[PDB]
Amino acid sequence: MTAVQLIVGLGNPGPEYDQTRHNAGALFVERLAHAQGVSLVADRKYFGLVGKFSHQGKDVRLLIPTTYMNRSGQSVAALAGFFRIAPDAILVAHDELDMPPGVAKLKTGGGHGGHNGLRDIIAQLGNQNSFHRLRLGIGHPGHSSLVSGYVLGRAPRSEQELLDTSIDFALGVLPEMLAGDWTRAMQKLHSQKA
Repeated sequence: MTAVQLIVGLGNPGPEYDQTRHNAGALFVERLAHAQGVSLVADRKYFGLVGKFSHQGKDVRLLIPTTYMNRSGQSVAALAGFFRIAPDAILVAHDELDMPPGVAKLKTGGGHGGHNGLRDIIAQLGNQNSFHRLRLGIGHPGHSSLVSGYVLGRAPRSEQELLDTSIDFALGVLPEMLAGDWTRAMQKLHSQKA
């Protein structure tokens, strides 16, 4: 029932982080911007890269924060407060240790389950966990202690391909996601296979 007004793709800025797994979110937004013909603008006001396109009579904004991951919430609150977008019109794309490459999933609400990007978003938005998430499988290294090194690495090529496939699947439910039909987007998405 609620149109999406903001899609955020999480990542770390900089060449040292480019192409790393923890930037899956931002890869998705970046593909989405390219497919939509949207330009993404270095906007210091929103501590990120911002673009917009028009969908069903409303501006949808795309955000890639350029704070570090752990401070993403600053970027998302600045944009969303400037524009008065409530959490429920926000979709955040992020890497997901709990699914393998090749798998994208959607979720509404819930915790951050250890993602410091989302945690920050959660704290910054006056503590609201009610935004939506596009979870992009990046696999898990199989030990809590290897997590930090893992999300910060570049996946081998098979895993990168399969992340890219999950991104193409995700983009196939763009119409359902922009409209806010999470159930249908879930039905279609969660029925694809990489």
